[PDB]
Amino acid sequence: MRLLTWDVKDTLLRLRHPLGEAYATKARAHGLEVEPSALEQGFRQAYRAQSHSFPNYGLSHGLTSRQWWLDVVLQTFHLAGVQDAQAVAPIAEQLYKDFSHPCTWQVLDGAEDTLRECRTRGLRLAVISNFDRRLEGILGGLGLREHFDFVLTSEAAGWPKPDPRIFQEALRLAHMEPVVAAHVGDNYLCDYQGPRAVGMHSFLVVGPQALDPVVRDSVPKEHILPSLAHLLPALDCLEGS
Repeated sequence: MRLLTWDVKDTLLRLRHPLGEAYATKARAHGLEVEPSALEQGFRQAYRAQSHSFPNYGLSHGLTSRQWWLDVVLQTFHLAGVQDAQAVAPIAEQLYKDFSHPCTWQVLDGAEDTLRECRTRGLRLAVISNFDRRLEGILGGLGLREHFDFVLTSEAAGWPKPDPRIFQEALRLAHMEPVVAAHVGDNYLCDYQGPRAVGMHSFLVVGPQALDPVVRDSVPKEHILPSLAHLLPALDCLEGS
C-alpha cells in the first residue's frame, strides 16, 4: 500500500457536545432560552430540508457553504419557535465560527499515534471528506493538518462521497493508481462501497456497537475495524497475502 485516505468522523474526531446542547448553550448566552431537544429536532428538519433543495452545500445552485449553514441555523431556530432573524443572526454567526475552534472537537484516543505510525511506515496520507471548506482549518487548529498531503472536501471536489469523481480526484492529486490506495471511514456507503467502486481498498470503522445488519452480512470481517487500533493489523493481513 502507498496511500491511505481518511474521513475524519469517528475515526479521528468527534464533536465534544451534542448539537442541541451546543446551540442551546450559545443561545442562552445571547438571551434566548430554547430547549436542546427543540433545537435537535429543528436541526434534523432544517438540515434535511436544506439538503433536499440545495445538495452539497448549495454550491451547484448559487449558494456558498457559509450561507447554506446560516440558512440551516436560522431555520433550526425558526422551527424551535424563534422567528426573528435579527435575533438569531449573531448566534448563527458565532456557531459558524466556533465550529472551526479546536475546543468544539475531541481528537479520538490513539488517532494521532495511528497517523504517525502510518507515516513512519512510509504511507502517504490524505483526507477525503463530505465536509464543507472549514475542514482544513479544523484540522490545523487541532494540529492534525501536518499529517496530510491534501484535504479534499466534497465542497472542493464538487461531488460528495460515494460519487466516483471525488475518489478519482484524490487519486489524481496523489498521482496514485487505485490498487495501491486504501480509504478509511465510518460510513458503509460513503467510505466502504464508494472507494471500492473505483478499485481502491477500503476499511470500515464500526466502533464497539453491534453491527448494522447490512455490514454484518455483506462486508468481509477482514475489512471491518472496531477501532483504529485494528487498521495497521488489517493492512498487514492484506500485505501478508
